[PDB]
Amino acid sequence: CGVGFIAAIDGKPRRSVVEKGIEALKAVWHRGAVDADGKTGDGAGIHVAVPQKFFKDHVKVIGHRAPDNKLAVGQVFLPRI
Amino acid sequence: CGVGFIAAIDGKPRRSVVEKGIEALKAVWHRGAVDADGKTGDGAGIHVAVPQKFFKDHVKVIGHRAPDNKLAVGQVFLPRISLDAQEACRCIVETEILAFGYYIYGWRQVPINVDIIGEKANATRPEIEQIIVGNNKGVSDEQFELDLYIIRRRIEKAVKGEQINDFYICSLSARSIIYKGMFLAEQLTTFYPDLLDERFESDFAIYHQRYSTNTFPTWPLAQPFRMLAHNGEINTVKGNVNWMKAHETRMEHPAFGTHMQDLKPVIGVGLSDSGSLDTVFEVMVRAGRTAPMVKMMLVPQALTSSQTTPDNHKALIQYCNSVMEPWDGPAALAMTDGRWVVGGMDRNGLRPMRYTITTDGLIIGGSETGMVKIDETQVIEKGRLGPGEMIAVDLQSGKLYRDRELKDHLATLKPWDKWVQNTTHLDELVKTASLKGEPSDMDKAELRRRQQAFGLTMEDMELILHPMVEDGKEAIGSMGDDSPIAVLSDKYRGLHHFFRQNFSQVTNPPIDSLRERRVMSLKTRLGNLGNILDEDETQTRLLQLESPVLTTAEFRAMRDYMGDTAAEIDATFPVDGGPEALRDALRRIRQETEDAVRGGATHVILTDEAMGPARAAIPAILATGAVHTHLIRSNLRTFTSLNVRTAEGLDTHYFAVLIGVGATTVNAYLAQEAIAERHRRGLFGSMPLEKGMANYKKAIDDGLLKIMSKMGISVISSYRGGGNFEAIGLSRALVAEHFPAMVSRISGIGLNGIQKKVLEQHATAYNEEVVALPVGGFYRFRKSGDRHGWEGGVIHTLQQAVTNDSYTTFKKYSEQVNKRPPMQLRDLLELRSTKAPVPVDEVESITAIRKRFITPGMSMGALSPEAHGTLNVAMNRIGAKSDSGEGGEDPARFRPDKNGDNWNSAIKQVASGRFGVTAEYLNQCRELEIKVAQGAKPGEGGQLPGFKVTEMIARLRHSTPGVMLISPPPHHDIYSIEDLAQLIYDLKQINPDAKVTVKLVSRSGIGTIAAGVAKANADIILISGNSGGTGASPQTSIKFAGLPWEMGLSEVHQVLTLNRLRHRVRLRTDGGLKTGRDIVIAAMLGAEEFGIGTASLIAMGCIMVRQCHSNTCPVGVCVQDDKLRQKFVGTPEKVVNLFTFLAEEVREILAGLGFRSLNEVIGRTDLLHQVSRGAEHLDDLDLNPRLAQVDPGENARYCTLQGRNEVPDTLDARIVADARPLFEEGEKMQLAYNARNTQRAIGTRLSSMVTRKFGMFGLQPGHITIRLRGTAGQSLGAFAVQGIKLEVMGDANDYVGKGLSGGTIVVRPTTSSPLETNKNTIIGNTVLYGATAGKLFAAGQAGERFAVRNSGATVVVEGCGSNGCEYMTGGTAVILGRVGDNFAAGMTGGMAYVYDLDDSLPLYINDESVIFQRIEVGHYESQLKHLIEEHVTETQSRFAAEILNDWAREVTKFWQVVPKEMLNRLEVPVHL
Ligand SMILES: Cc1cc2nc3c(=O)[nH]c(=O)nc-3n(C[C@H](O)[C@H](O)[C@H](O)COP(=O)(O)O)c2cc1C
Ligand code: F3S
Repeated sequence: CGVGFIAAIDGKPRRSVVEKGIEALKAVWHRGAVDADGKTGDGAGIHVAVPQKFFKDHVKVIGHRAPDNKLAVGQVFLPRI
Repeated sequence: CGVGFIAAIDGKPRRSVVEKGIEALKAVWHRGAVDADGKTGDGAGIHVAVPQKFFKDHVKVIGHRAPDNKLAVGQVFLPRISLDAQEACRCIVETEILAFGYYIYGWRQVPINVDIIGEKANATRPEIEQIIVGNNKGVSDEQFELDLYIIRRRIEKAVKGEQINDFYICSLSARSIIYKGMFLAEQLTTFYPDLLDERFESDFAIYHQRYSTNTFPTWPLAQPFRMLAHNGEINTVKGNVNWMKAHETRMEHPAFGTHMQDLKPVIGVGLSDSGSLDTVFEVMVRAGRTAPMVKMMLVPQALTSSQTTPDNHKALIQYCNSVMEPWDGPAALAMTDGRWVVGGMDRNGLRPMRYTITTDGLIIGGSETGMVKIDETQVIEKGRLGPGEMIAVDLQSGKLYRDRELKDHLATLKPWDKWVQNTTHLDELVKTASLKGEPSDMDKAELRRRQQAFGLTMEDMELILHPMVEDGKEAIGSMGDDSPIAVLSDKYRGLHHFFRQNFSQVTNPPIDSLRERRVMSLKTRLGNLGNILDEDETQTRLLQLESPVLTTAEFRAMRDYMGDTAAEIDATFPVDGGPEALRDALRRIRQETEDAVRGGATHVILTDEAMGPARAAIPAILATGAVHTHLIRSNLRTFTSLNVRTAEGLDTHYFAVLIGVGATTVNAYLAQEAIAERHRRGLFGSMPLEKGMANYKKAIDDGLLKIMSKMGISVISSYRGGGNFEAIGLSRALVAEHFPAMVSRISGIGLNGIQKKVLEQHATAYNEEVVALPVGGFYRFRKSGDRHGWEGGVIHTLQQAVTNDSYTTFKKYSEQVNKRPPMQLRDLLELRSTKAPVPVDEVESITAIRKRFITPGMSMGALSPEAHGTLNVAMNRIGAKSDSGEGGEDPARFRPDKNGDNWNSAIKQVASGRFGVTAEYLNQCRELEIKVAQGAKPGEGGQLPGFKVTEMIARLRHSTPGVMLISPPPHHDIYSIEDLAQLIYDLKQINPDAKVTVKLVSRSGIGTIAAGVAKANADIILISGNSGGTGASPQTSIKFAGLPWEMGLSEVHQVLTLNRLRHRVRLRTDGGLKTGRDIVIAAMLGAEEFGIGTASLIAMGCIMVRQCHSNTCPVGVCVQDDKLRQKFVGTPEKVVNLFTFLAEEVREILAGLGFRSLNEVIGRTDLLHQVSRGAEHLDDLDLNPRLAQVDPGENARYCTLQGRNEVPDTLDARIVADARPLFEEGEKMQLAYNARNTQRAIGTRLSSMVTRKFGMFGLQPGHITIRLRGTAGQSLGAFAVQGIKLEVMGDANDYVGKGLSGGTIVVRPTTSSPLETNKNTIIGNTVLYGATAGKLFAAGQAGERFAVRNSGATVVVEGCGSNGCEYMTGGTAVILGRVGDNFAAGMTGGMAYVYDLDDSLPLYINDESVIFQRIEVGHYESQLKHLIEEHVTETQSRFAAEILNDWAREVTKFWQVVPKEMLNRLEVPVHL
């Protein structure tokens, strides 16, 4: 178990932010619940800023025209059965 | 699968009832689906009476005082994971029960045993408990039950309000209890040991087991429900739910009271068809009616216009049909009110139900007639249940009512005769309306400008409109649809092209509208809706129409009858409205209609006659959909009607969609105007305008009936407003906002695209000077019309590449065919991998890929014998498999020629007509095939013109030369999934080496059907598309039926991989495959084998003439005459080179991607992307639904098993182990055994052994004889050959003598039975289905559809049922008893003799294609005499012996039925 955050003071979006976030997540296993099957966790999550360039390049590859303002994305969990 | 009931006639409880119920459940395991686990089931249930002494002793043990009145017990399913939701549920139940004043005695945990349930069904097992509630207020029993029902409903609502999952109430009543679960049928008394008690005694019991189509068990979905038990499926649930939502807003009864407000949403969410039907049944029963009356009102009889029914029953049926919409579909029901116990059937009678009366006052009914053992010296009468029949038991009075007595007892409560007279008709009003007020026909210029505004070309009036008025039947096409889809088109396609129709796969049978037409009604009622819980005369005072479509005069007359109570609404929007004019117009009209219906108006007419050069017309479909949905959501549709005036209706598919959307009547005036304008120019000849209009209306009605019958709906009232279509190319939001219940897997255009299209067409039509209608290309290729898949240059270069044998021009062909703009859904996909390319020489060889291509089946009636033989030789040369299609095949081609070329076929088909199936035809193949529906005409049987059946095809199909042959749409063998499993078992028993293939048609929901068929031990699935070829079929079924094969392929693959079943079956596709790119894409979607079809026809000489139905094809591919067959130039080398180049190309593609085998690509959907057509079309097609990638887990993505799926062995195994001298020395054998209903297909493997050893006619009759004592199973003696003689003592279940091929079957009661042989049923339904030779002598009455599709068999029975001797072709049938309605329907050959003593044949026979007369020739007397003598000798009957005794006076009681086409072909004429 554990909570943490990383912030750039000036306001640079940069890769080292996500680098250090993932590195921090990779160093918490000692507090978590040690389990037998080795695969079932108890819940984990990360929260970051939306990479406009990624989704804009994706939409371009689809064939649309990338807008100028900020694009929005939503993540959904739908039924599976 | 199976439902049944047991009842004590006098009504005294006894343990034997529950004991026999358990015993009956213990003997149904053979119909269900076995599993490798051995513990996993799909649902079982029993329903009995409350053992008052048991719970009273329980209460005594606890320490309380035993009450006097009857106690109440409720059974509940609570959640099991959390321990807090249980407390909330208990608190809710206790605060709701104590709110009425009853006293709670306590809870009880039911003792169970979880050791026998499987692993998957144990993950969702709820916590089962019981609550004991007593009655202290001294209130009567009926008020007690009413209060319990109200309490249960309010509990359900309150628990729903808090969003608690896994909560159910199996039953809450002081009369009955229900034990149901997700275990095996035989393990019921082990899971619930309570039933093993000596104190559970009752006077009635119901038992049920089901057959699920998936592998996800939900405990609250097991049957029986509260006060119902259903077997089958209901076809009309999407329409009945909406009409329930409309009937809810006016129903109320003084019995409930204020609590009525707590009962409004009668049908909740998360129920099956039977669940909703049960809820409606219960809410209607609790209001005062009885079980027989509710059964009559929900699933009524077929109101036949015959004199075989008294008029009281007719008034009753009229009332019940007028008050409520029927719930059609295959349904065998066993329901039970608190007092009555009823068992009944549906309208058509598709499922079987047989009962038995014992001397102990015990009635036992079920699906099979041998489930409960009963000494034959203790029965009184055996019977059956026909269509619409019912049998009831009154427990309070202790009486038993059969059909007629119950009808006469029910027709005495209310005087319906004086009530039905309140109705009025329209024909009388049209007659009294004198011919005045004829309005002037519009101008020719006006007519042309109005027709151009909708895009009507001239071929739409020269090709598809001329036949309707000239003859009365639609046109006929002879090739598949190779035109682009509506959204991908660039011309003006009407909105009605986006909607594809529906049909019924193995889950439901289609209905034959040509022969079984007596059960189809097109009545319409205006002013019909009302309170469904009242009894008065105001419920039958209304206006009645005989058809939904109307002419101009009838519409005007109806308008004058309506008067000032009707309100007309414009349906036009300004051309100068702007970018959002259509949405504003829709809102305007949907508000005006709501404001008008509130102001007293009872009739809404949606007109658009104001269309001019300044106002564009709203597409009628959109308008009526919006209005109907807005009236439904506003609780107003129950008050008014909805009449539509359109200026587009020309075809039969328009009115179908308009009625399915919700319109009541539809008026098309532009069509009549164009008809009059074409008649006044002298084009129809000497026929008046009135006769042309009558023929046009008749054609429209027949087309509507045909479109309605592809699904199984027989009444228009339940089909209206159900949304029985699928939208392709329309946005999800639009169809979810405007249309009741339709699915659109891929989004499409919104309202802006539609507005652009309509404005463009309106401007083109009204802003320019039009001189004539364009030629237009939609059914034939034109340079100005639409584009086609098969153009001229493409066929030319393909024939060149195939003939000259050079790969370069084949590459040019592929380039030219994949350079065109997008036309199909597989054009928007883009192949993109991530690896490094590899050389082309190292991928798998061509033979290893050519061995994966198959040619589909093409009947010998459609194709010419030369082309079929050429294909069969060409496909057997490289190692691939061919297909013979329906219509049989030449037996002489069963051997290789001297040249080494084998004309045989590797895949034989089993169609619905069974035109050439025998015991030798099914032993000459490596893989069988079950054709459920064809890719071109889904939900219909193949056609063949009357001149295409030459003498060769006549002797090959065992048919009459020069008669049109139309196979029945259903199979009469596949009425449900367990029937399909039985048929697969039979096919796997008759051929011990072959595999069984099921062919399906792409549509929505095919995933569940494919998951269900995989459990039926099939191993090859074939998903066809909507663009497949055909021989002869209507144009509407070609253009407006089916879906692209991508949907079906992707959906079936995903569903199979989701249920851990993909590793058991193979997948195969066809339809529109031309190149190697399509093959790579299809293999990437999940297929493993591929079909080509029409391309091979082009490699042999086809030039896309589309005139195969006319027998005048120029090249000589699909012909039957000689002088054009001589022009044939086909060559097998052409097909070989085509397949070779096709494999070369896919090798090139695989090399370019980076893989080395097709096995590395199957299922890898992640290698596909969607590319847009640009930023100028603005079509929002989203293909992610077909790009979803489910992960298999451990198992592979394809079939990883060798050989077919094996099946258990029946009795025949022992026979093969005993009759060894028969095969080793060839001597006579006489065997005796005991038969049971758990042993299917007795005498089938032995038939295969005999056929392989000696042949079909190699042995003298009676060489090996077998004697069975006891009720035999299903499909007794199927596909028996000459030399085998089975003799049953007892009775047979069903499908007896199916596909007989020379054997001999004899069924008779046991020697010590006290039964009149000619008054009891002894065999089931579908006897001698598709037989070709043999004999059969029964000593009882047959079931329904007796002697269907007979070709050469001889049968003598002492009775028959409904629809008997249907579509017979040859043989002789003697019937010593009564027959049912519609006898001898569609008979085109043979002869029949009926022994009529009540002089009632002229009322039951179907005098359309046959003639019935008296015997007048001694030659035809000797035949009957010898047949009856042989019957007496074989079965030792006493009735037939009596008839043979008094022959002189009994010869004068026989009617002879002879077909009409066989009056001048017999050798001895029937006349003098
Ligand atoms: C001339 C012709 C006759 C056909 N006859 C039958 C038939 O008798 N039974 C059947 O199930 N399908 C029949 N079909 C349909 C094919 O089995 C297959 O579904 C179709 O040819 C696939 O279309 P495609 O060539 O465009 O891939 C026939 C097709 C054609 C063109
Ligand atoms: S389209 Fe048909 S009619 Fe002959 S030329 Fe081709 S097979």
